[PDB]
Amino acid sequence: STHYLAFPRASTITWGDDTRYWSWATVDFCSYAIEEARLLQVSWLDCRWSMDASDFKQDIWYNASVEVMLTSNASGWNVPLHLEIELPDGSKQESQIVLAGRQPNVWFKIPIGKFILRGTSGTIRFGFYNHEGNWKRGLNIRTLAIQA
Amino acid sequence: STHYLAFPRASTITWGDDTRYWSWATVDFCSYAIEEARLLQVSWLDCRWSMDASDFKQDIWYNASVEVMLTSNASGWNVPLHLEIELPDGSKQESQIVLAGRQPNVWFKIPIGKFILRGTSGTIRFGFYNHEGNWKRGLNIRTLAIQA
Ligand SMILES: [Pt+2]
Ligand SMILES: [Pt+2]
Repeated sequence: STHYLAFPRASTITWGDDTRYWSWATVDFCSYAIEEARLLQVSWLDCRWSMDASDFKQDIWYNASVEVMLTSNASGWNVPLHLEIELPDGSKQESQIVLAGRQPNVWFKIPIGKFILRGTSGTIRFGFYNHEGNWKRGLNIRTLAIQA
Repeated sequence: STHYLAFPRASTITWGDDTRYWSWATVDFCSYAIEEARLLQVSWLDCRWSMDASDFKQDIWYNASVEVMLTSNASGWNVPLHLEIELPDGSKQESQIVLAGRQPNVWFKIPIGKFILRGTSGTIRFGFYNHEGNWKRGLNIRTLAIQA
């Protein structure tokens, strides 16, 4: 079961307001108007949603997922995409995925890890990033999904 | 633009775990598995989502909306449905709507008010309720939508 969807406008995306690096396109999602974040090109890819432990139930396993598409111009996905959940104590769930082997122009969902809240509140960060000196191009971001 | 969708499983719904008063049905929403909350009957209708000011951007006008359906067995909607946003300082946005005049078996969206965050964090409550000694029956709840 899906408890929340968070759209990229709610994310902190480095360069997201820079038109030479990122685009925004309005589109319909099951009657709701959302904006997809479309990466043209960056060296510094960093996309981080912020929600609060208090937004969730305690002692329940949550999984997080981000739905993306590679464009026809997709490139530089040979480097590891770092996946992260940061809990309010600073502890993290850390992962890695290589996108170079994926087919373009189809939505797929990347899992970014599982968490549980024991002992209640504080920021919880949901992100992916790659900071290497190579160009990442042509990733479109639909939504963060949080399940339990 | 829609920043978040919150599904009723994330809400605090009085009697929601009581099978004599409420039902849960799994259904598809633009590829995501959600559970609709279906009210059979209560006298005490109370449905309240909790998110944190920190989940939003400051100095930006947000509107909140809840998508519902009246069933074929819909009843007791002649009383005012109280709509509420409670900010972290305790201040509220308060509204009222009468559902008795609405057609059943079609999704519609109820606006529950607008807010802006000036001076940052704390619980923000999104709810509707009616506590009168009358039976409310046959309301299905899809999702809270938060826009800016
Ligand atoms: Pt992200
Ligand atoms: Pt509600």
